[PDB]
Amino acid sequence: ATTVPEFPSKLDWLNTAPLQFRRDLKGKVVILDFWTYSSINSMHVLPDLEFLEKKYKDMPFTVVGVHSAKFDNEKDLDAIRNAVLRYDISHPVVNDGDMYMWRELGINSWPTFAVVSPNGKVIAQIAGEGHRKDLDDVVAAALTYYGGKNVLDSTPLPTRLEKDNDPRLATSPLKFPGKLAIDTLNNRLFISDSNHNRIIVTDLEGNFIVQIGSSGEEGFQDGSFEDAAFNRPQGLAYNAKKNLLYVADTENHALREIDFVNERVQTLAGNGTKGSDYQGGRKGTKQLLNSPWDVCFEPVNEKVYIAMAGQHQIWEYSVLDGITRVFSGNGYERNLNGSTPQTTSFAQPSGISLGPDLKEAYIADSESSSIRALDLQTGGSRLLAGGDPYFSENLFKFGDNDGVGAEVLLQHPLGVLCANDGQIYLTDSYNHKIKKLDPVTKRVVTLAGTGKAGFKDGKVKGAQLSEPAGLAITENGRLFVADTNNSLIRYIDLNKGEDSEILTLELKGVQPPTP
Ligand SMILES: [Cl-]
Ligand SMILES: [Cl-]
Ligand code: NA
Ligand code: NA
Ligand code: NA
Ligand code: NA
Ligand code: NA
Repeated sequence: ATTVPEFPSKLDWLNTAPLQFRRDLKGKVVILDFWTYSSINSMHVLPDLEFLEKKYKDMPFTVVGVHSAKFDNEKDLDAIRNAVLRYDISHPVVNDGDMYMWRELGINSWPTFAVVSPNGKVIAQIAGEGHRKDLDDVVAAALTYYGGKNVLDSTPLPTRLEKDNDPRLATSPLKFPGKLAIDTLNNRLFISDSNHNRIIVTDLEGNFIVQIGSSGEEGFQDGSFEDAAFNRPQGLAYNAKKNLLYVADTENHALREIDFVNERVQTLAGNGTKGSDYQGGRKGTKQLLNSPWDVCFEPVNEKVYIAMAGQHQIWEYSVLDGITRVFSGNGYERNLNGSTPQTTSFAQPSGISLGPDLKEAYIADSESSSIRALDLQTGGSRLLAGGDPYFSENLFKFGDNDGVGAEVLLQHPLGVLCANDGQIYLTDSYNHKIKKLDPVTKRVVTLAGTGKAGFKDGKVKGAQLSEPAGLAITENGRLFVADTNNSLIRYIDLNKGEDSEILTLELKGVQPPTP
């Protein structure tokens, strides 16, 4: 039986004083969760771990999220810490950024659970999602067994939650805003205040108008604007014709309709449960979704296109008949461009935007680190920038680099926008940059930020962003950014070109959710 290795010293910890197997975990049943915060499957099992953490609240048991990074941005401890906050992780987390623990145990995928005994022997090793009951069973067995031997110690752990270390988390008006939308005719900005579980509506200068989902708790409720609840929502799309806001309500696996004419919120598809349905076609909320991350609206045929980050697909909600179908993507996580939906594949797509023609849709394909164009007529896709165009299986061709074709390198882009002039704006998220893509030339240029996570409101080329993920634009040319880990809405007036500077949009009247 494998004896788990000790954690190396000068491995940083979050949510806790540094732990080790010989001093603090001796006498505990431990689940090692090998994860990385860019993995939607890693995200998919956090609620499994929350289940076990609550079930075994006052038993000698602990989850340790061994964060083994995929992307290079993910080795920075402050990146993981923002993820730990965004994801509501409260168990111990250690940044094993060079995968020492990963390799020593033989971990192959994300996520992968290693269950360790009070003595330090590895008694089970499970990979993949959908193993809540399997883990529930091992931990039960281990507990009632090693408790029979009387080798368990229920001394507390040196718990120091990161969310209890920051005064401003409660204070800031916005908590990790991710996605944006705009109503230029009536001059309104739509903010996905993700980790406040609400939707904030202001004016293009920054002035509060109305708040949808007022209690700020995580929940899943339809009804009035004060009674509604979301769960860390992400993408938004605005229906000018009917004065509606569509919400990709990611952690409820649902599509919500914010109805401003009637001041109510109603659910269009999904039901709070992560589906595993790859064809779809059912009506309204009979149809399950899976981590809808971005949503955009096509007003001619009245179609809502959903970037289904959970299943690597683009889906299509139809306003006329309330049906949600797969639109493109066969289900495998690949950077596979093909003529037909079934011969096409995405990699955790998280951003979707319609071109001015209304005939293509550009996709932030975060896990292949590429921008792609989905053909609305054929359900097929083409590669614009990034990715490994010779290997669809390759999901590790990332970096930071401007240019054309193979010269381009990105890193987990989350956000994409198509201006009415038909140029493409993206947030290279792990590079903390805004970048511009031209669809014809396929040339990508850095437009803002230095590549270094932080905050600074300077002249764009030396200014700073922290993991930006959302975009919206005016015809005047002001480009709003959702600067996520800075919990700020920036903006760039694009007219000024090489003279231009990124600013912060000060919000007037926007207060955090009552506690
Ligand atoms: Cl989340
Ligand atoms: Cl069926
Ligand atoms: Na959106
Ligand atoms: Na429902
Ligand atoms: Na599959
Ligand atoms: Na298919
Ligand atoms: Na089609």
